[PDB]
Amino acid sequence: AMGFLILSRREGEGITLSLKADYPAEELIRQLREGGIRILVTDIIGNQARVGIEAPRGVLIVRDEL
Amino acid sequence: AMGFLILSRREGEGITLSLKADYPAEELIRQLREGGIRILVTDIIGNQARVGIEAPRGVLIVRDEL
Repeated sequence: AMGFLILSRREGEGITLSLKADYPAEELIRQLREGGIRILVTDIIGNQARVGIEAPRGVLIVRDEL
Repeated sequence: AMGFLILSRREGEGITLSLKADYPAEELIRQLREGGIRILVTDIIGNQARVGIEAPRGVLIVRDEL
């Protein structure tokens, strides 16, 4: 969609996607209907996988470490 | 959340997440607020990364090949 993030992940490491409290309801739905959420494996380097996530601004992307 | 899928992905290979037409609006929002979407790198084997996706039933998970 709009926002962009690439992060390295190893085995057992993960990401959680959620909705922002501040944005309204119906507009996130429509975004997610128009622009989907795109997940991409860009490179694999050794024990590290680099994962791209492209999602609308209303979506919060959070590494599981937190 | 509820649904579960693990798929192998190599460099440049990706996945698109969207909302199902058939499910209503407000209940998917709440799911995505209660159960988020969980993305996990389970194993890295060579040129292949295995990616787990855990999401509510209202979310459609689609390999980019299609």
